[PDB]
Amino acid sequence: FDLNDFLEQKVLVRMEAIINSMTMKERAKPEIIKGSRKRRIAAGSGMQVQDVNRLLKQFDDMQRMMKKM
RNA sequence: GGGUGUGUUUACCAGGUCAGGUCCGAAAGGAAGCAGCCAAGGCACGUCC
Repeated sequence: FDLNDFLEQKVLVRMEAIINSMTMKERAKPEIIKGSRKRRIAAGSGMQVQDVNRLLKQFDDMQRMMKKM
């Protein structure tokens, strides 16, 4: 379960714009998304890292449930 | 090394465009700009000087 899927599924159109600023590699291996990328992704989707760093948290809570059942 | 062809590769660090999103503006409208793509470069191979 990568970001690509997590995308399928107001505050929504912004949680998407934040993914639309990533690269295919990222949308697959979110881990590699450390500091510098996090940055690029914020400013690209017009956000604050807190936003990007936020979504990643969501993909995680989400990843977990998924990689559980 | 140069021209050119092909395959492969390349998050951002003043190339072009820029979905999406952001910015400024009461508005009309401006502004920067990620991903993509194009371009460019890297690695090879073919070919020409």
